[PDB]
Amino acid sequence: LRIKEIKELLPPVALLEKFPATENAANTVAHARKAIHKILKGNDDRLLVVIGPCSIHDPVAAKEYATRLLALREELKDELEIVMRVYFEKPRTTVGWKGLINDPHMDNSFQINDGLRIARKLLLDINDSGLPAAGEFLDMITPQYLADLMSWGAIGARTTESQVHRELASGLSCPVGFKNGTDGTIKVAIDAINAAGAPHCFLSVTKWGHSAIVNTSGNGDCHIILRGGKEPNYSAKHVAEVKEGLNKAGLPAQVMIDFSHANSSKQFKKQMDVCADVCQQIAGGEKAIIGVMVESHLVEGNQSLEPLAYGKSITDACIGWEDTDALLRQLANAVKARRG
Amino acid sequence: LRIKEIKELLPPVALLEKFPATENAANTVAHARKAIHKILKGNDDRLLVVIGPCSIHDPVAAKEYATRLLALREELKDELEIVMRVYFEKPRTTVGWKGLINDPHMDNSFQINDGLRIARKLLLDINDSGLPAAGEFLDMITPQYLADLMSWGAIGARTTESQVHRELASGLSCPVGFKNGTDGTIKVAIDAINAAGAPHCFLSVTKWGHSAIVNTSGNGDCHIILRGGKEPNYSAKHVAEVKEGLNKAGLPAQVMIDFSHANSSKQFKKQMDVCADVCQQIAGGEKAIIGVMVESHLVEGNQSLEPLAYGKSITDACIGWEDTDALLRQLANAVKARR
Amino acid sequence: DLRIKEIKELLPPVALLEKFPATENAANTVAHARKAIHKILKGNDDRLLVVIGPCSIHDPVAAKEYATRLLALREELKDELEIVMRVYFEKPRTTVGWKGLINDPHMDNSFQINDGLRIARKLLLDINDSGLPAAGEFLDMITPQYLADLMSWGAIGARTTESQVHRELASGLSCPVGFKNGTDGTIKVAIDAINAAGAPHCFLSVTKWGHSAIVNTSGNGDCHIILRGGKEPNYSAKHVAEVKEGLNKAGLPAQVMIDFSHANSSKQFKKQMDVCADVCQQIAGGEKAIIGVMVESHLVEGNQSLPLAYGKSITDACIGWEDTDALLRQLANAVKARR
Amino acid sequence: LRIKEIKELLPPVALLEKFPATENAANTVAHARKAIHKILKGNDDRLLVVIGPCSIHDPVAAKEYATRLLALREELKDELEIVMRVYFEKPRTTVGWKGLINDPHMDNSFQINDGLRIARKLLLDINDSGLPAAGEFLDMITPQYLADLMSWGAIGARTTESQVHRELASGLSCPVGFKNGTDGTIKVAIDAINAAGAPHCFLSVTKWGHSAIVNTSGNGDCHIILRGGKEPNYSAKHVAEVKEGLNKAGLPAQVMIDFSHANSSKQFKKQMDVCADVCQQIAGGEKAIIGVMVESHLVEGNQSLESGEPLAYGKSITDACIGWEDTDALLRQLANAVKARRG
Ligand SMILES: [Mn+2]
Ligand SMILES: [Mn+2]
Ligand SMILES: [Mn+2]
Ligand SMILES: [Mn+2]
Repeated sequence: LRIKEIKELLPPVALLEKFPATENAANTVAHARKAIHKILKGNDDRLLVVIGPCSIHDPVAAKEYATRLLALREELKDELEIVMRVYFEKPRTTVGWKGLINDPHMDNSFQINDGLRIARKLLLDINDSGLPAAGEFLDMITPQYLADLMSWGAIGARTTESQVHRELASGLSCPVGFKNGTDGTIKVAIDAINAAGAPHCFLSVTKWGHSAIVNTSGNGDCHIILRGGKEPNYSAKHVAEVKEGLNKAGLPAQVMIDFSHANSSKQFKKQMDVCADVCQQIAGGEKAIIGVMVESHLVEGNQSLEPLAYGKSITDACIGWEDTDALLRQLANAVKARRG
Repeated sequence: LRIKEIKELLPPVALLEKFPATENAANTVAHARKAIHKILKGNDDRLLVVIGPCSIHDPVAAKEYATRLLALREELKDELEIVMRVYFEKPRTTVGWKGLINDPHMDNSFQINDGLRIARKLLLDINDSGLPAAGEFLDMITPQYLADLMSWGAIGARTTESQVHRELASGLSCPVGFKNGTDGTIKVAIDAINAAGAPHCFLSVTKWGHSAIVNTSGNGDCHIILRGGKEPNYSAKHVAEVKEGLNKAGLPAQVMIDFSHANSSKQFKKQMDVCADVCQQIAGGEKAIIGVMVESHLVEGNQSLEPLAYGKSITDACIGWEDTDALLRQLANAVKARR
Repeated sequence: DLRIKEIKELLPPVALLEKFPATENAANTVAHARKAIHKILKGNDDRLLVVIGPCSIHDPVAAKEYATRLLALREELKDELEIVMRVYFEKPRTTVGWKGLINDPHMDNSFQINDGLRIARKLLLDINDSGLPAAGEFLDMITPQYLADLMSWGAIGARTTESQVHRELASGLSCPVGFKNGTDGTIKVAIDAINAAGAPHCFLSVTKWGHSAIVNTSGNGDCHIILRGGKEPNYSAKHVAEVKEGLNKAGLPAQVMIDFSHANSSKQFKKQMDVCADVCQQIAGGEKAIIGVMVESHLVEGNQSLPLAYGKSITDACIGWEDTDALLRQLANAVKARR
Repeated sequence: LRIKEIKELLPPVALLEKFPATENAANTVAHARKAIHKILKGNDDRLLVVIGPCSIHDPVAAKEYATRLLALREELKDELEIVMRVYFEKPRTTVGWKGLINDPHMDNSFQINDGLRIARKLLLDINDSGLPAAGEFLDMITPQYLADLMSWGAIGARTTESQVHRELASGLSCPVGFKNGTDGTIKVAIDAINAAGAPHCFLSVTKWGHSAIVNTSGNGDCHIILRGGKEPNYSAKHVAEVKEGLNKAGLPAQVMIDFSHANSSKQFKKQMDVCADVCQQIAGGEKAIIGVMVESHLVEGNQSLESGEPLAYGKSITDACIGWEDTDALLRQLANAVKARRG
């Protein structure tokens, strides 16, 4: 057999019981999800900004980052709907650290039970403070432990074509963004949007930790995320091609632009160059750009695991706080312009 | 909330107790795995052939096929290691019938518990008769119900890059084939193979239907499956590149070619052409092609979902049985030649 | 977990119900018998319920024969007797010792409980499928889910009649239940139990899926006392009179079942024939209160402490098959006379 | 089926995760269990005293009671090992309220999940303050939710002869007292102690709320509790018969004497008469009485839920209890008797 060991996993209700959502958290989640729906509908011209660390690996710095982001979110709330990237799971090209839930101690001890406790506790505190959270829904089982605290979800580029993740999205209570494929393929995401908007029936694990059959109603709050492929795809030239591609599919012509990953050619400072370009489209009148995604942290760049520096990514390189404050105002100014 | 209803699901242990493995089936799966391994390790010059319906949606028409294919398996056994495509789950481009397990009655009634019973019984019978089975591992929970009766599995083109599927593969007891991406990307498959060969720790459901933390050891019996992209990729040209690309990744230069889907340009008919070419390469001495995959049925073509025509696919179009017998012999001959 | 040495996996009830589902006949056997016993307890049938068989099942082979022999008599004496076979898989001990077939089927302290459950339900399904109803002591709180659907009548042991956990269980069983008087001979505990089991209860229990849950029961109106003796026998007309007045005072139907064995036969199997004579006279005399009896019989007579003599009890001593034939006929005549 | 409905039950881990033992709560339990073991082994001459309400029906009054009891626990600790009765499960003669866990709101809404949360939170608070807790282990599934916070347990008179309860005790991490039968029968408790001291294999539910097969090691920290029968059984005469009976069965010759229930002829103030008699036995040299049990509350007597009459605060809704004043005097008498025995 190829399975070496099987260990006990706390059931979702154990985490929900230990860390129940507070009234403030519940409100943060509810208002944030509606606000995003309004933007996706068209009843709102604000820009959805999902911004924060490539991955969370330290609750202390994540808490400090949340406090600074919250101030900006309130200050720029008339132009931006700021949601913090609180990613607990990371998809790897081959092998590597999978995130805080899978291995919180970052030493391959895989204390998943500690991971879930730490993750939910952090998620709860950020929402309770009034700051909404976004995360990638990669794993099929972890959602029951955290979904109630998520205001927006992302389906990775390596799983957007996966029926299992399209199924998951069809039952999620929050808006969902589907990234285009690693090679830059737009089709997989347009297809994913159609599929996740349709009712689904499949096997899942309940809040009680038991497998069951579930039926979903389909998720209408789904959109594409442009994150580049072999070449970047954030340009007006690409945004045009994608708007037409969505209409031809009978979907609203809307996109979220991730300034990182393939769009910045994996060099963190370039996210500022993508920002400038996108802000020109927005300020120019482009009303299809519904939101943006940015990899930001307290300190710029990154560091490897293979004692840590405070507030610096251990996964993808991020822009630092100074660039973050500036990028956010750039986006807000572009929004005030596109308005007129 | 976007969750309509939640219903009871029989735990794996319930399907295993009601439909246990017969001594035959148990040996039919074990021998086949050892054989497939033996081939991947280069201690066998035979060719793995994964052939059968795109999808199983009729145990009757399915049993007749298993019946006919089993003969050819014994007949062409010195050249070919024939394994039937017993696919219970299907990934759709957008939406559609997901397979026997998800909606066996094909009426969107989704009687999955009957689906699992029906599926494991059929799989058990085919295995009992001596014919190995293959399928695509799509779902993360269904594996516990059927895995003990699978001799080879495949990760779909749309899920080869998916970390949850590479995790699943690292813990499966049978050889696994990873299809190249829909656009034809080879790297996703090469990366999947390296990932699947390493140990993993993740969440999964046990035989008791309970989520748990699992540690796998990694699966070395993995390989790529060329299934085409924007353009077909079965020619000696693509094989040569993919052979070079594997070495770069420090992996054995071996491949499986699927004659259908993108390689046949979605024309079951064209599988015979692809067959010729592959036979030419094998006949020429190409020792890299360690296996092939063909989508066939009793009656060629395909139909869509009202009563249905018999033995005709309800998903991807397949070649009929006549072509199958000939195709299987074309391949067996090439093997003898290559030898 | 200081005093917990080990924890092992247990098959959920659905696993046993899936492997061994109840045949159409088995279900009919159970439904009719329960209905019949209900009719007798409601005083709308002058027949006598007769729970007879071994002290404990320890060999499916002998038990299947015993069952075949009894079925002949059940069909024969069917107009005066409602014969139900004692198929006891759990035995409560005074201190320690063998707890029965489910707990340790291999009778070698290997506690292969999962096997015990397979054997027990299979044997119980067989007996029922043939048309012979079954009776057993419900001792464990978790085993009922695996066998209850095949039980027509159940007993609560003298050592657990006063226990609230057993009274709750009884309140939700789908079959009639008999409560034995205390081991010291105390009647009140059984009277209190009938009243307790007749009311609705809410308590924790394990579902068919093997998960704990909150359960609400409706209450069981089909409960009655079983006179099994104490410091001395309590089967005489004098005791019967006293128990009937006791039941009336407690607002319960004045009826009883008399166990010819255990404390009433002073632990001497042969003495069961004497109790039979007495009870027969009572029934012949017009005693409508004696609604049933319980007898410990087997293929052969006696007891043997754990080769094993085939068809011989390994727990309490029983009367042989001949005395059994004589006993069942003696009872049927008495019933004929009463009527 | 006579099964009206089935509802979801939080698994033990959910309660354990929501209400984990604090360092002080875990220390209270480990120290109490060790202290009781020492008394049972005859390595300590103090008297174990399990005292408190017949049943817990109100967390507020339970905590006010625990504060007063803790003060005495600390003051008389040289003579007494005081443990509070925190009983969440009640076995009824026929039907009735089964305790806080089964029906916390005492109105037949049976909110068991809430009951479990309320019970464990109250137990954690009492243990964290340094006061150990005792309870009756009646139900087969509730133990997993609360056992880690129990320092001593009882098997009641109606279940001492039950195999499923003897099996449970054989696997419990705390010392366990077995009450004699309701009719006065001593043998069932002697057999129970012997049965519980042996390893067993049976079916139970895990902390994950799943049924499983379990193997226990046997529990050697078990003893008898004399609680009366048709006649009280606390007198020297009975204590001698029982010590001789345990000896004959090869068990330590020792007993806990419950001053209540049938030993007080169900007259709550008679517990004071039992106390006086037991104190004279202890002060006169009796060493085999290793513990006593007392039904005590803030206010004396009892009240009924079936009278519609509003509930008085700190007054039992099941068996009648002595009030606080008598409790303080009784505890001091016992400590004084122990001091006298030590001489
Ligand atoms: Mn990243
Ligand atoms: Mn296909
Ligand atoms: Mn017996
Ligand atoms: Mn009491």
